[PDB]
Amino acid sequence: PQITLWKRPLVTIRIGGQLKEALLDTGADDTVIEELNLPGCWKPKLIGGIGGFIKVRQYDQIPVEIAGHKAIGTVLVGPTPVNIIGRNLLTQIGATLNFCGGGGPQITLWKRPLVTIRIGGQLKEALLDTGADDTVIEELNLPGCWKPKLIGGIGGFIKVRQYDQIPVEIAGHKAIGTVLVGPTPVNIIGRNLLTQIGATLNF
Ligand SMILES: CCCC[C@@H](CN[C@@H](CCCC)C(=O)N[C@@H](CCC(N)=O)C(=O)N[C@@H](CCCNC(N)=[NH2+])C(N)=O)NC(=O)[C@@H](NC(=O)[C@@H](NC(C)=O)[C@@H](C)O)[C@@H](C)CC
Repeated sequence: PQITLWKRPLVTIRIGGQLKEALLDTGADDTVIEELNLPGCWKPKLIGGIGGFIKVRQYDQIPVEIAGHKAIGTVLVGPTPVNIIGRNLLTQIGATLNFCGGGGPQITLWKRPLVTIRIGGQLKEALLDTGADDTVIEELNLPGCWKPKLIGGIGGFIKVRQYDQIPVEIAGHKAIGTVLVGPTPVNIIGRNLLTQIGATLNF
């Protein structure tokens, strides 16, 4: 299918014999599912997100059916806020990111989808994150008026400054919209701007 990003890219998955809902997340290295029992041996691991680090159980070689496409790989189980399918399984089902419906660059997901953006007259690297509702940029002295906001994800919440109607060029594509500034480890381009550049998931 081709999936646009006007809404969250939520799909049904089958895992351990049971159906769950999960978000197709290009900003996630790994697949993370809410606490559940899985048949297997597991081992403890720690993973991080926008809000810090959490402890998870790592299960290897778990079969997962994702909107009808088969994958067999690593699944992490823990207190994630949202079930997410990350790049480790997206690559298995042949998922790519495509601009302008496939007329623009195609980005594979073997590595993190990092691209060059321009914002406030600065060039920066940013992650294309289909699991992010909003765009979050590293501490930057952006001029303008703003309002406080808290945003969350794996690990909890951070406080950010919300600026509206900020122009942002993404791999040469112009966009304009809301940008959140705060202490993120990685600059993230979220759906609010991805939709403006015609980005789709395809598999
Ligand atoms: C769980 C909530 C949904 C998915 C998540 C994916 N975001 C990426 C951002 C990148 C880090 C800042 C992420 O956490 N990725 C993790 C997922 C966990 C994982 N293991 O894959 C990751 O790749 N972590 C790497 C660390 C990043 C660096 N890795 C690297 N360079 N190889 C890791 N291995 O631990 N989205 C979010 O965190 C966003 N949250 C949201 O969109 C919504 N919030 C919630 C609570 O649902 C919205 C209502 O605010 C943030 C950015 C605000 C817009």
